[PDB]
Amino acid sequence: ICDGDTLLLSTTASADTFRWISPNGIDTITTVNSLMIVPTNGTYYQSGDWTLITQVANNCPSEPSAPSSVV
Amino acid sequence: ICDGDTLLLSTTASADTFRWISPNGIDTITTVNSLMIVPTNGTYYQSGDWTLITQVANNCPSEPSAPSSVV
Repeated sequence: ICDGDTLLLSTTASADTFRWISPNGIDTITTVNSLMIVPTNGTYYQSGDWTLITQVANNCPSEPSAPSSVV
Repeated sequence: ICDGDTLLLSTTASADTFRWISPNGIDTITTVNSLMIVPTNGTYYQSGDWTLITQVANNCPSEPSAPSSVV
């Protein structure tokens, strides 16, 4: 990703509480299978290994996804 | 596979419910030991590691096949 390119993290899962976990340790939560990270966002527009934990119509988290590398 | 080349995934198994699993996490089901993926199919015409789970005259899935890499 170049410095001016929006970072889009996404999944194949249908779920609630899709919690995207940043390489810095920042846990951000959405309702859709996508997280849009704006290039000016200094805490999420990072590069490294990202993971995802989700829930489906319940309060039980998914097994975390294998981390994936963002460049 | 070049961009204009049809992707054909196939097996040696005789089975029912041959479920082909895409690298994106998309589970598609056929009745024959073959899956034809058209070059314009943006969700299945991917490259990566694919696996297969099958059933034989029953409701019990096979042990998943070793993933194979599509280029």
